[PDB]
Amino acid sequence: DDDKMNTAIKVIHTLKAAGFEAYIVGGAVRDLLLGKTPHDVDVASSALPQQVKVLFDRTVDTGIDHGTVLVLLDGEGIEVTTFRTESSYSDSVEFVLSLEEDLRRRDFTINAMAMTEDLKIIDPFGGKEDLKNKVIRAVGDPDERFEEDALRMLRAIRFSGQLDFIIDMKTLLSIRRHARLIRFIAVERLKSEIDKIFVNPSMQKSMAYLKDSVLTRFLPVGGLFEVDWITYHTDGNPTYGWLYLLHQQKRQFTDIKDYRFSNEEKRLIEKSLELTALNTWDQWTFYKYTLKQLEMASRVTGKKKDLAAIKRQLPIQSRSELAVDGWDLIEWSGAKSGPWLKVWIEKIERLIVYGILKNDKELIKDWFEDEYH
Repeated sequence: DDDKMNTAIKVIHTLKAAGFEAYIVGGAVRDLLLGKTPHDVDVASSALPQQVKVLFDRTVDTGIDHGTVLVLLDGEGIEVTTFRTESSYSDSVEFVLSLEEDLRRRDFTINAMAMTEDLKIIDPFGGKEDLKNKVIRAVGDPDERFEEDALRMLRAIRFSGQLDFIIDMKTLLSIRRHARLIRFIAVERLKSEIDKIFVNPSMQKSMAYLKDSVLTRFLPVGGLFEVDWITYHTDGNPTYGWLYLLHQQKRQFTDIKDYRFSNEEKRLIEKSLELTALNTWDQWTFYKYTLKQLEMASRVTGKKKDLAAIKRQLPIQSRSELAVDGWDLIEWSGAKSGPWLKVWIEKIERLIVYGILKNDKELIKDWFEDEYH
């Protein structure tokens, strides 16, 4: 935020005092020229990774093989990457000696700018003009950029909504010709880009481009993204886009399971879908489902109830508060432990959640001894 750019300027100054070239590069330059505050600030340098580690007290060496060292300084983290090009196999990183060799194989012209310590902008590919005209355009030959990393095709879509830009005609036609190549991309990278689209502004533009680019033809279950997105308003959670997608089509979670959801995200989607299929919600509904599930289900169905208050006013919040357990029932019934205990604990739990039976051991005992015997 208010400290990342300053810290990167310090990093650059330190790299240059050791005789290396260093520049701000990529998204930070784009954001600076748009008048936004960069979320990430990357530095490109002639220094190799181990030479960066010599110059800074605290570094994180995860991306070393790819040329990247994270520098920890003044409470920020600045990625320092040696000049490099990378290529993706259908199943490779090459360090280079000049900045321009690095820049000419980046994805889009607005991401292929560098800025010096003295605020001079190095813009070999017209990023400044494309930024002013709000155009996402591939650097150089779009066919080549997309053959290098087919995920860039979907990233163009994501950028169009993130920035409210159009996609350059030649670039878009190239995506259409190469959309088949999306099949080689790990579904985790695909899901990460789609999650961004779902929470970004102008997502209806992004979704139209997704279909227009032919990507929906070849994405995993890609045709499912061609719903009417007019009613969609993000709540800041990408999961709500996937739920909105399924709800519009009356489809179930299994239809999108190729994207490898976490067990938590899968549960939120399924339990929310179950809620949208329930005709009436009562105290049991608010007791058994989480508030996040009730809220997401209400959002896709357009309701605007005060869900938190209904849940808050139930007699109890969870099984933890129940005043009896299966061992009480074993005592009172004189029967051996078995699956029957779950049936009868739930009977008692329902009577308590509906406020019929008091949550009190002796009163539950009185009720149980009457109903069981």
